[PDB]
Amino acid sequence: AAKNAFYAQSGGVTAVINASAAGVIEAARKQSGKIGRIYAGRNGIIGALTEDLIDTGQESDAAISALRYTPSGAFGSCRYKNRREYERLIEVFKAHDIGYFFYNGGGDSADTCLKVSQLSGTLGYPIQAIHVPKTVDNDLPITDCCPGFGSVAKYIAVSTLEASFDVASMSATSTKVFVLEVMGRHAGWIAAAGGLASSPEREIPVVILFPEISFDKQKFLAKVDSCVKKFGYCSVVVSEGVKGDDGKFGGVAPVVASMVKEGLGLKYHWGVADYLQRAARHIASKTDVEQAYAMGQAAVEFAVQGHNSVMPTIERISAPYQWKVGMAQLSQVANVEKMMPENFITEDGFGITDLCREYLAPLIEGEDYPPYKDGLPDYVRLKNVAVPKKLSGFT
Amino acid sequence: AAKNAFYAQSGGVTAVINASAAGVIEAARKQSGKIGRIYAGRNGIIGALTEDLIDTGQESDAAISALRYTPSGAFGSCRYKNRREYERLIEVFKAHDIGYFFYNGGGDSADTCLKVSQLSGTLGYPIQAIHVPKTVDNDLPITDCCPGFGSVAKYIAVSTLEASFDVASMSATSTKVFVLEVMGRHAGWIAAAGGLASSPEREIPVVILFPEISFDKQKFLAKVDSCVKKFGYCSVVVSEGVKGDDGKFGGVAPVVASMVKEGLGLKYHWGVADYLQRAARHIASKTDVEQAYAMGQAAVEFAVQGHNSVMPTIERISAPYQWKVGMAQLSQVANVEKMMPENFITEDGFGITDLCREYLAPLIEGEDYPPYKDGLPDYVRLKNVAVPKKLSGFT
Ligand SMILES: [Br-]
Repeated sequence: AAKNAFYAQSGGVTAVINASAAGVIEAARKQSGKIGRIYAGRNGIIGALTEDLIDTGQESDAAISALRYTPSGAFGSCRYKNRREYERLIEVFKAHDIGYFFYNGGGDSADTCLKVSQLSGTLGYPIQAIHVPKTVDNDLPITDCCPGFGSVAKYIAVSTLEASFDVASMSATSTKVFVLEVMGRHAGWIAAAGGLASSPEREIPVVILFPEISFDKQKFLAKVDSCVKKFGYCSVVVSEGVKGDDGKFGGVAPVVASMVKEGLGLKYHWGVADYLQRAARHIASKTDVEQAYAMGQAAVEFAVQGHNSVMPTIERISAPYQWKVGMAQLSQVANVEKMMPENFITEDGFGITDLCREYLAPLIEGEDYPPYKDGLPDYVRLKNVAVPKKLSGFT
Repeated sequence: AAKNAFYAQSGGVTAVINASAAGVIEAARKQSGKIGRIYAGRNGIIGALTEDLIDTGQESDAAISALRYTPSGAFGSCRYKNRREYERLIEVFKAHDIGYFFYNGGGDSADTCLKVSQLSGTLGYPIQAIHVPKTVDNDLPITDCCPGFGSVAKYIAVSTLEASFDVASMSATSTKVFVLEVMGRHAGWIAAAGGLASSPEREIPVVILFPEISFDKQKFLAKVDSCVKKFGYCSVVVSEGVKGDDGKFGGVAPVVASMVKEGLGLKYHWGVADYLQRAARHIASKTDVEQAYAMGQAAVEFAVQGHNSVMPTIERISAPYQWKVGMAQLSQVANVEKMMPENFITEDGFGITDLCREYLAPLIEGEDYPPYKDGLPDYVRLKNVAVPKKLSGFT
């Protein structure tokens, strides 16, 4: 048998990870003959371990399609990254005749698929494990970009643009500096998106604090001051993972704001987007949405073609911007991240270069708005009907 | 001939105040014979004092029309509240034959507008003063609602909803509480918007901390705990003006978050919208945008009708929802705040009642998206041609 499929989400969720789920599920449903029942892990991989499976077959076609415009993880997710655990996974998949494992997550998920695939054969129950890319941090290697990043980038760009229009109108006699804290503990891709608020036809002062750059309060204040002098105001985009001469600097926005007041005496305003930036399906990138769905669909097609231990990718064929689906071996993804290029950050280290803009800009192109009802996005909530347990409990 | 008009934006800006500006300008242009030239003060009333006027007559029709989908104050705003200042305004208005004064702002602006009349009348200078309503706080009396609020409410409801979908999917083994800090120092209308994220078809735990309700940590933690037990997670919307016993409570989000980890040991996440909530034209309320424009158009119609010391209002005539333009006396608006009614808040003081929902829901109805270019809203920046000075300086 081994014709059933298992899909699970891992790590932090995004605004379009459900689009990837729809790609996987709709592609799998069109199969049948190859793929039997489609199960999902409640709350992720942990659902697999505790045998809390969801029968996605009980969701209507309309409900699955609605996943394409619904934020976060419709089946739940977790940050659970063990011989006993791996063996338990195989036992559960075996009990439910699962021969396919579609794991939708970041870098760590890639390694899991690799281990699941290799241990399954060793235990006499081979499973095709396919990694479906996801990460708002945009740190996966090989692929041109990661599903979820384009939408966060669009949100950050739009938000930075709007906050800049606001502070600008008030800068004459009131607030002159706005500080926005964004995600990106180690990578600066998110922060970089803030630079998109500025254009050649409409230049806007956007001082970016990247995690990759060592924070220099002196250079920073100097930059802000020069901006306030030239434009009358200044917007600051700061990553949560910025570190100074030491390490780390609880918000990072309140702290940066105080430095500006303390060293320049300028009135300020600050905000922390936190979860809003990664769940902003109301202003998602159409390009990102299409790519997220594509990756899910391709995972299934690759599995049916007989591939194993691979990850579909986004290949930038041309810059108009054109992309196609590619395929990477997980041995090339396991570990090794996509660090932000040094030539993507300006000489002063507070902005993005034209090279960076050329890369980022196409990723936020287009708007894909969810339908509305009574003033709000009509987001879907799946029935997520539980699957009867077959094994004894797991701790 | 005292036929020119003066328009100025005052106080904190909103996402649709430019919609009101457009209503005034396009309405004023169809006049002529009654109104000569339409000048705007650069940076509000300050512009009138330093004789830094803008001739909107030199703005293209396309740009004025674009104001309808552009956030913040396109002419710049300010927070400016002796006989010398009045004598200066009169000199400036006289020098430019200004007989109409349109002041677009909130409660404080209403008072300024009142003083520009009651005093200019006894001073013998024919000038009609008309207040154009604006305030994201929704605290102006008489009018059913204020231009700017509907859009902030839509933004808060959408954000709370998206943040709730996010926390819910991670709640199993991770973050269980999300705290969002919103605006509103004395009125809880903003915070109330958070309650629209939930409904009968899809109940969502949203504990709202209003400025009108005295904070009781014990009652709060109890409410949260009960939510986490029933749903598995909880969302908290807290106004920046919430006060406990000694009135108070680096912002309120981190503070409230701490109380949850302390008294309940629940993993949390928090954000602070700040400017984002009042410049979010990318997700403004269509109803709000139409009312904002209607108020600007009505102000001009009133001026041409010979009215003085008045403010156009929105009158709810039915609920489906139907409204019309009304006329209120500034003397009844000046220094009066429309706080949240006691019956709009639930018994435990942590939610909104059905009466509140009946009032709020219609205000966030409809989506009015601005046009986009290169992934971002194509917001307009007016040319704002200066008017050559005719008088001596003023400090
Ligand atoms: Br009158």
